[PDB]
Amino acid sequence: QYNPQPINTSSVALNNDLNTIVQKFSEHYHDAWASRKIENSWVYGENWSDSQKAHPRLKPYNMLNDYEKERYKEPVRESLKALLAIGWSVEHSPVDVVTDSATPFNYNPHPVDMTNLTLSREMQNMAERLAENAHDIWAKKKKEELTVNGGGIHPQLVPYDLLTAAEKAKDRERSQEFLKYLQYQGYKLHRP
Ligand SMILES: [Cl-]
Ligand SMILES: [Cl-]
Repeated sequence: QYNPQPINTSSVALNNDLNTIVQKFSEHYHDAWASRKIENSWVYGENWSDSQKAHPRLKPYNMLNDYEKERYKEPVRESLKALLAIGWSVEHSPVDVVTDSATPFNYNPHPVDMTNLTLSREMQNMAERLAENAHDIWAKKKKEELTVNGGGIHPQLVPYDLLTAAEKAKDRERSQEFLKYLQYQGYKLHRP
């Protein structure tokens, strides 16, 4: 069938340096996410609405609650722990009016643009492994949720390789951008 089994991260604990890079990427990625949502005509609203394209997380990072910040930090932290777990080493060595009208918070996100940075084929492969792991983490949690509530189904409870590209996009994009951001910030990833 499908038995999601995330990477075993036993013993792996992030030190202050790697917690800091998780924090800095999370803030960067929030601004990249907000920039994309605003480009796609989303606006801030107190309650999330898919139909009305209103999103409560469309605020400056420092106005987010801890739940909101963890939407970024949790999967990023887990992807970094998974990389370490499988033996990789991590060496730290004008304002447009319609853009501004998307929120009442004078928020014009301008994250660093890493579209001109490239990833080796090896790092592209690693981003796919980390995205698959994010999917397995989600799937294991979802199966637990369904089972304790007496059963049920979910259309994305299939192996990562059976998801469509569109289904894979959120996790793939996060890991690709994280690996670019590590590169940008002067980290070197070394294979086992
Ligand atoms: Cl430390
Ligand atoms: Cl923070």
